[PDB]
Amino acid sequence: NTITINCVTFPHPDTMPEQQLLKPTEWSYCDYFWADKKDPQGNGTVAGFELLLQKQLKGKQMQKEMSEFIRERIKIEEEYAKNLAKLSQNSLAAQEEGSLGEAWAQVKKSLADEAEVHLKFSAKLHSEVEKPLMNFRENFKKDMKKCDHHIADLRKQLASRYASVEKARKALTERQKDLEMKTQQLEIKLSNKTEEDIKKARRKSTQAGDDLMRCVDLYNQAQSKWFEEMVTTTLELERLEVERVEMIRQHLCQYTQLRHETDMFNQSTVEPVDQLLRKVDPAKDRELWVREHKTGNIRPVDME
Amino acid sequence: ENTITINCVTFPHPDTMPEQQLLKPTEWSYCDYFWADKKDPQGNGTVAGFELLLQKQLKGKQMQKEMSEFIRERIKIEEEYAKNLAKLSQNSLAAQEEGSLGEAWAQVKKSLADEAEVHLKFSAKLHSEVEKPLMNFRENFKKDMKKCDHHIADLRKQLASRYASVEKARKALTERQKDLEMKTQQLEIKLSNKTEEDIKKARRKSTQAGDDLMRCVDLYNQAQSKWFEEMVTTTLELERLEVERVEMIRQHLCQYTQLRHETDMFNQSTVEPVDQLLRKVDPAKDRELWVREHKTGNIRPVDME
Repeated sequence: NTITINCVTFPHPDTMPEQQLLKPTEWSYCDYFWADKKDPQGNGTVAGFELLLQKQLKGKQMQKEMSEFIRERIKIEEEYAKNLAKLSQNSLAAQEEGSLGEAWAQVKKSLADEAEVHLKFSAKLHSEVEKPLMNFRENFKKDMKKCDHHIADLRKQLASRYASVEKARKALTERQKDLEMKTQQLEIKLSNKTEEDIKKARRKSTQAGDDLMRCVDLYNQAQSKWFEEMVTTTLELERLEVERVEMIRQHLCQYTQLRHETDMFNQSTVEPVDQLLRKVDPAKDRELWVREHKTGNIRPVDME
Repeated sequence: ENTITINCVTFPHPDTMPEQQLLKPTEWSYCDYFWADKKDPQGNGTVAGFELLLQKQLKGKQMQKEMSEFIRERIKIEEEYAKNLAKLSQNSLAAQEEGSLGEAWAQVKKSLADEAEVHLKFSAKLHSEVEKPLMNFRENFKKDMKKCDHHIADLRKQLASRYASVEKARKALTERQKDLEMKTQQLEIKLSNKTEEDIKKARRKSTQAGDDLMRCVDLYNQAQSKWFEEMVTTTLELERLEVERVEMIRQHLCQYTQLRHETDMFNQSTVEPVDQLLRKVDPAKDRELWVREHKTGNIRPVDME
């Protein structure tokens, strides 16, 4: 008829009529985690809900690790900027003069500019990617545990109710036996003091049957409460996982855009050097130099 | 005395000053402004203008060397950057993220390696097209100038020698003149028979000394003219060399600029695949992938009995 596994009742075996999915054909949490998972390695049994929770937790661990990756990237960029900046301060070939000297100086200064660009890049990574990836929903900690214990407690109630039901089944079958006995005693010899006990047996028996019906009802109520809770919570988990994926995609797109625009900014720093390289004139340089270093403008002549 | 001699080279006195026009009277050329020696701003020492030109050449070579080394530093930096980027690209952080999100993440990591390739290639091209050409330009120039130095220097030595002779000759002249001018006095006070022949000897040797002077002056002027023409051609050569130096340096710095540009373009192009996969991320499909593998069963509970 039906079957009970871990205090929960399912159809049996069956090739039964029914059953349409709750959300076709999304692979929803609310449709595929009713049975409990028996680990095949022999470490106990857990509700499917536990699988959902572990999946969520793992998701958060993942976004943490991503954040860490970005932190490492930031560190690399800072070292790069550091080196570029120090090299920009280098005094190599500083005594080169003229428009050539100007262009060279501008090359070094351009190095400084690149360094600043990459530093700001790393800062933007920090504010707009690393911290958001990390600091996303810090408060899942005991909250999700709370949810867990909630569902678990509902399962507790279910188990209790099942126990009560089984007890009722015992009492019922027992009383039935007692009545079917005492009616045989009425078949052998009433009497009249024996008879009202035969009536009382019927009383207590039917009473026990009503007790059974009651216990079964309360069981079904417990399972239905557990059911509705299961549904709402699992859908909540589905939504949360989806939006996790969404925010991560968003911030990775952020990373890509920052990379792109940072490389544009970086490329734009050699243009000043280019402007000066075009203005380089060997003749003008030479004349400037001769103007500052001449020994005199008189030519030799013959003696006497 | 209408000329003046400083450091064995003869210039007008000035006067006042004559005039004389420049060889290249619109340019501030090497051939017009480095005949005189530069006076030490303190002592009684001088150095030739030509030496100033030579020193300028040497400085030029030193400077292209230093630029080359600067580029070496840049190469080292880029290489360290590339190394770090490569190692981080190999990191296994969040490797257990699965589905299209996991794949997009994987490409995020790989793009770092791609950047590494770009920057490494950048540094390599810096080495090939910028550093080495700067360093290896005119390798024997150090000695090519040294030889050049000796050339002009040797001429100047000769000039000095000639000048010395001239001065020596003047000594001999002034002496002989006096020797004559003072033997006529001996005849003026106590004339005798040997003194006349001593005046004859004196006059002879005197005119001879004068002829020696004239000759020495001629050879001096000859030496100075040789020094002059050679000086001119050589200074024009150094002018040309400095020009071609500046031009090659400009060329290779432009090369540097080009490498910068294309390196930043290549670098920018590495996030495009990441973008492409990032657009393909689907939460629903991901979920389907996971649930298909982790479902416990799709049968719902029912009522007892």
